[PDB]
Amino acid sequence: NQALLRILKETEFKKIKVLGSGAFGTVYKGLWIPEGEKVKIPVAIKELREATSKANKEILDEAYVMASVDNPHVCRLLGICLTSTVQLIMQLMPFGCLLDYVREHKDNIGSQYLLNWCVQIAKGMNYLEDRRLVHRDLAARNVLVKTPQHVKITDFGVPIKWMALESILHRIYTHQSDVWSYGVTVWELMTFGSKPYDGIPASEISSILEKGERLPQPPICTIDVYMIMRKCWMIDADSRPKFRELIIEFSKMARDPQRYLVIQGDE
Ligand SMILES: *CCC(=O)Nc1cc(-c2c[nH]c3ncnc(Nc4ccc(CN5C(=O)c6ccccc6C5=O)cc4)c23)ccc1OCCO
Repeated sequence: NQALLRILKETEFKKIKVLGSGAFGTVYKGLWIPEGEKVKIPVAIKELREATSKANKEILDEAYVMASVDNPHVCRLLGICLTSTVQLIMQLMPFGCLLDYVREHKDNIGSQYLLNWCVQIAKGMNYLEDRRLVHRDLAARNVLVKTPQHVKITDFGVPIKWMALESILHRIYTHQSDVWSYGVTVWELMTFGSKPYDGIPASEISSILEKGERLPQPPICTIDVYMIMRKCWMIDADSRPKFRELIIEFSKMARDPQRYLVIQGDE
């Protein structure tokens, strides 16, 4: 349905505070105040940087897809405002991005939380695959925390250190290159937000991968968890797991979390 996407008037939303900013734009915490309603809805508003040159119809075409996603672990576009800039409106995710959440809360994050996040991210990615949507930038920074045990993928619709080798070398992006990025994302979570290949120039990463080197086993990970991660980083894209398999395997591990992760204080 085109009814799934609200075209917002400028009076219908208000930017109140800054949530974050970067080269691509600024995200604000604000309020959606729909006309003819009696409510004020907390939202996040991303204002993209103004472009010197796509056409409004093509933008709306893409926005409709983002408004059509229907899965508890993928963000949905609630509204759009087209002016000199593109502004994207979606529900506020009050706990912020998962990367910063895990860094801030590391001393209080247990194994069942970690494995549940892995399940949820795999479910959202499997949904994108069912919709034939390749993400291209999955990373812990692009998972948002609605509540501590409800997360959602965002930032879809160059991150060399998350990229599959065939994306770096040949600009090939597929669901299987997203699986590589998923493995790096899991590595970020299991290290409580460490930086992959910290301090290594982006242009050196392909030679690391070519030589057969990979991100190291996080101390908390048992062999079965690290083996899943390593399988996501096979050179042969079709030898990597599928997201539907990752759901099954991490769901199994989340049923016995102390078997699969050994966290600070475990015996
Ligand atoms: C990890 C560092 C970080 O990202 N910080 C950071 C957090 C936020 C942030 C905090 N709470 C938020 N709630 C909701 N949304 C955002 N951010 C956000 C991201 C993307 C978009 C644009 N957008 C959509 O609207 C949409 C809809 C469907 C599918 C995909 C998308 C989509 O990508 C809007 C809002 C929250 C904001 C900014 C932050 O810092 C950024 C620079 O590090």
